[PDB]
Amino acid sequence: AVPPSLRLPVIEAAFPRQLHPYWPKLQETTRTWLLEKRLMPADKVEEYADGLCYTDLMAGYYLGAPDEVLQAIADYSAWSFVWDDRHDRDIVHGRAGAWRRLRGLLHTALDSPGDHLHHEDTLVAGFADSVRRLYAFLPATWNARFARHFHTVIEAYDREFHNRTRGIVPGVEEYLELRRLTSAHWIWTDLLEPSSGCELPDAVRKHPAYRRAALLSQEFAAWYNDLCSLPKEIAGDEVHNLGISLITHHSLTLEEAIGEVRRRVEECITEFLAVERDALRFADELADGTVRGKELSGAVRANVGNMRNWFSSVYWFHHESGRYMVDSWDDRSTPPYVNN
Ligand SMILES: CC[N+](CC)(CC)Cc1ccccc1
Ligand SMILES: [Mg+2]
Ligand SMILES: [Mg+2]
Ligand SMILES: [Mg+2]
Repeated sequence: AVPPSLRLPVIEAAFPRQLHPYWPKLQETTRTWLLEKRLMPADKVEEYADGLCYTDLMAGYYLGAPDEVLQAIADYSAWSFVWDDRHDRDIVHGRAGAWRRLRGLLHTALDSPGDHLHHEDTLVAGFADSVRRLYAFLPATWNARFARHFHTVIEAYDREFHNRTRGIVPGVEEYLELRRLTSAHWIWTDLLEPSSGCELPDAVRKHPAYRRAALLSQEFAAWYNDLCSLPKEIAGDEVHNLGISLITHHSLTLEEAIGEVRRRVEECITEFLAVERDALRFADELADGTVRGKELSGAVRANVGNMRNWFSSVYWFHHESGRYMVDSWDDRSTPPYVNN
């Protein structure tokens, strides 16, 4: 029963959830990976990992992915949550040097992951293992695009480190631009391609309908995270959230800000419904009778179908995951699943 302020009747009615058939094995295999890579302590893995629903989030998204592709995506996604937690803890504890060194290591590992599989920082080693596996599915040109995108993500996290240590809340437009990077919009968009087995040509993935559908799926995911994660973030002195920027820069009340974020999220849905018609028409057009055309058509159709699945997977994840259940914590500023 979704809280009334967070409920989206259009998602519930018109975006039925899907779940990949590999999910049961995925749940246990990513938990074992978090344990074996020492990304969380064993007692915290046992108590909290399944309840965090990280594998459920990806298995509701990349439908049709080969099992090995889904496994690498799920491990990387769980890694990305643990990295968000490390970044938060380094900010809270004023560990500017530790963050700077981790930032530099991630840039280097991203370009040479095999070299870093046994690094002394288990967070770097776990990153490198997941990225090396993601780099084994498609040509080097896709790997280079993933790396270009993630270098940009790392730098967006560095900007957040400086904003939070200096007390700065970004302006609304500044925030919206930063949030496309901190939520990793273009990484999730890149990962559609190994999931459907095809690196798309620039001419296809930059088609305006593919681009706009991809963008709106990610804006929904990030802004719905902002809507649902606002309480945990206020409690933890996090400043990065569309609602916080609106309160600060536009002088809205909390209630006014939550309503404006919710309206922005609802508009993403109905803008997506419009452009989805065009992106599926484009998938139809690619099927021109040729073998290549059929391949590209099926890949675009699968990817646009997963851009739609992201809406329902992200919506339910925020009500199922222990990650956001701040009311259940003894110390609302310190989630129990982080290493403090
Ligand atoms: C910290 C996790 N994330 C990606 C999973 C940062 C890249 C933001 C996010 C959280 C939840 C749903 C959508 C995005
Ligand atoms: Mg966070
Ligand atoms: Mg973050
Ligand atoms: Mg958030």
